[PDB]
Amino acid sequence: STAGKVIKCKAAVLWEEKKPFSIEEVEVAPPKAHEVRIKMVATGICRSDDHVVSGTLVTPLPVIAGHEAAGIVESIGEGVTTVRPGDKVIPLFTPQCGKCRVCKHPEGNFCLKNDLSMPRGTMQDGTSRFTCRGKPIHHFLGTSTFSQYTVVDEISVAKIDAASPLEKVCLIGCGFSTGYGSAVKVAKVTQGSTCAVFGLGGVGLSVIMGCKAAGAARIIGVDINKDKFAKAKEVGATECVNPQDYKKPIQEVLTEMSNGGVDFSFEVIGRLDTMVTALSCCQEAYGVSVIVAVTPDSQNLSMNPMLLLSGRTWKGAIFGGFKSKDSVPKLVADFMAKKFALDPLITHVLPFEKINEGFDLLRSGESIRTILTF
Amino acid sequence: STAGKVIKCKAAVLWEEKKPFSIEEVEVAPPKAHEVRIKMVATGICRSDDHVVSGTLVTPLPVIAGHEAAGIVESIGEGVTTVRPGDKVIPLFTPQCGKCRVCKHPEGNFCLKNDLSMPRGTMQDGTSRFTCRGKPIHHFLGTSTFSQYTVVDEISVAKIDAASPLEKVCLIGCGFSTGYGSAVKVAKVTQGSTCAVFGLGGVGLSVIMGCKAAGAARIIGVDINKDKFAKAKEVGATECVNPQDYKKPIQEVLTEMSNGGVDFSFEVIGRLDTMVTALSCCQEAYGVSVIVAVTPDSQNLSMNPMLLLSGRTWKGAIFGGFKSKDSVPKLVADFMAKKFALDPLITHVLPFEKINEGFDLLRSGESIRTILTF
Ligand SMILES: [Zn+2]
Ligand SMILES: [Zn+2]
Ligand SMILES: [Zn+2]
Ligand SMILES: [Zn+2]
Repeated sequence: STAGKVIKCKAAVLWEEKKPFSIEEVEVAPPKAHEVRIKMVATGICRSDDHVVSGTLVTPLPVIAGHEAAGIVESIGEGVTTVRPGDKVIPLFTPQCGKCRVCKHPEGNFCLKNDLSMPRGTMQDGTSRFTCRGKPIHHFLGTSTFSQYTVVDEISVAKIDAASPLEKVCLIGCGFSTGYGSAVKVAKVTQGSTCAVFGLGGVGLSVIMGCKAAGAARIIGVDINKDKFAKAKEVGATECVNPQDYKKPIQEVLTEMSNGGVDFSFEVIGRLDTMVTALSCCQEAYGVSVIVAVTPDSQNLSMNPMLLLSGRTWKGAIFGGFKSKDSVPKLVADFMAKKFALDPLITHVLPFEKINEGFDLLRSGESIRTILTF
Repeated sequence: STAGKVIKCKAAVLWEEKKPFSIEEVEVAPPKAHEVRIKMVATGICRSDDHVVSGTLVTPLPVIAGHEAAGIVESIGEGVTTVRPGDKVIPLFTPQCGKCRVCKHPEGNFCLKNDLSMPRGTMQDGTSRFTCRGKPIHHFLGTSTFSQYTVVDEISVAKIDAASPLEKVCLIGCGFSTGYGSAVKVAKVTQGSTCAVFGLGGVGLSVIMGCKAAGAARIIGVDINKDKFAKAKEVGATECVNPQDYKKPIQEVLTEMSNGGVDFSFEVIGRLDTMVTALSCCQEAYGVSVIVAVTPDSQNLSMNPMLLLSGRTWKGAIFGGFKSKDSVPKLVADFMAKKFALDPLITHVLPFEKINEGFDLLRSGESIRTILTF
């Protein structure tokens, strides 16, 4: 009744930069070969989506943003073997084609088929499945979750547990996995270790959860906003420090606190100065610092290579270093097995149509995570 | 006949900055508890020693420099158990006390007992064993190899094969191990991988040897001086590239050559701009770049954290990441077992008294490595 034909539905369309999202009636074309049309159930509002709005993250416009979500497959194109109609799925903004050098590399996850490096805003075949009043609308990171229905390439979708709560597990689409993975996959936090987390937002909390799951003895939360501390401690933080409370530089305070420097530090703010501070606070001989965020309007940080010569390791990653398709299902399984809680991260839930309001909450910073429901 | 009493000998003393080395008659006091007096046999002239001269590497003056050497133990102080009189040894500028957090850490080697971070220019007990005309002379990195005899703390000396050629294995004291280790221990080069080595001096060649021993399929030597290419190829380089031959930036050339970016890159020059270039040329998703050198007159490099967010790893190390005392003996064993050749690195051999001449060769750059013999 719906398969093989165009679907008329609503979607949040961004027509121009620095403009509010426009709830428009759009036409979502049927999935071609190796494609998957998905009926959205829930989608999170991530800072990256906002970067598209402010023109910070350059991608073709008009566009249907959104990359953190979960839904139900309504139909599949010819050749699709990984998912079936009715399956609960999560779109992967970072694809896993499984064929490129990166997918075949044991340490890589940034699939060369990504639309992040040089954004085209289309399906893998160079075209779009979206039209508004006969006018073509671009895709976003092969996901475009700000729509009641979306069409994604098979390499950009993962089948998850059929009994999982999509209003919660949608965070696995970006926020949670990014933070959690930075701790568990990128840094590879060891038991009894001391960790320092800069920035206690949603991703920051997820990093803490990862350090906790990894068995870190100490997890020091760092944030200039004291209101973020309670949640941080609730999710795993042993201590919380505010740089504004001190007269001496924060890396100095952290070095003293950890008697020589922390084992693992994470920068989850995307600020040039704290990235350097995060690196500097980890132990000089074996300290590991992970870059979990950087603003799209790329500016250069200033740093002394001496910090690295002593023995430190500096590394970053997208999607917490997780090979998307392989990891997402297992992360949902862990959530289903009660291995971790996602509720502490959800601070607001609004119906999809109030998308602009959800962004006001994001921009104001009073929201850890707003989830849009369909 | 010599043990327990002061030894009168010659040493190259640096009285002031930017001054030539002064061959002076000095008094080397007998080794106290857990100390070792060594009769020097050979010592290399490393750029770091020159940094002491130009005041770049700040350490107390007057001083007896030199940290890359090999010799014979003439006597030991009470409590010494690792070496005995007559033993062939190599002083360790990077100590291995085996007790501090770093020594006990599986990834650390920069022993907290080092005199590099905050130079005191003395023995571990805060005093000196050197006097020239009744005037106290400082030590250097717990080694001071520019003397016919030196006294070092037990944690700063390693016993090596009694049949090894000290005129050659002395390179294990710094140069060779630093380069070799950066490839074999820090970067952990894998078989069939593609490597890029910036700077083809002694340490640069040693990195190549490490990549070769690690089974790298491609080892691209990079240097603006073509005269360094032959030796590079001789030791393992598959290709040699000169940045002055090209119109486009070098990281671009290297990215194209390696079809997407190299697996491992090493900066062995100590230049802020090439460090960034070296990082940028390794693959974005799983590339590893190693900082093998940085000038003591620390200046900040400028870099975009985006290079790291994609998945790259940036790391540096001292003494090639080798836990000094444990590694040195095994490296000599490997040399003795013919696992690698040290001769290609030795370009000049001069008697100890012509030390200043050896530095002229170093400063002019016409020398890969000058070895001083006693
Ligand atoms: Zn996101
Ligand atoms: Zn791929
Ligand atoms: Zn040296
Ligand atoms: Zn130690």
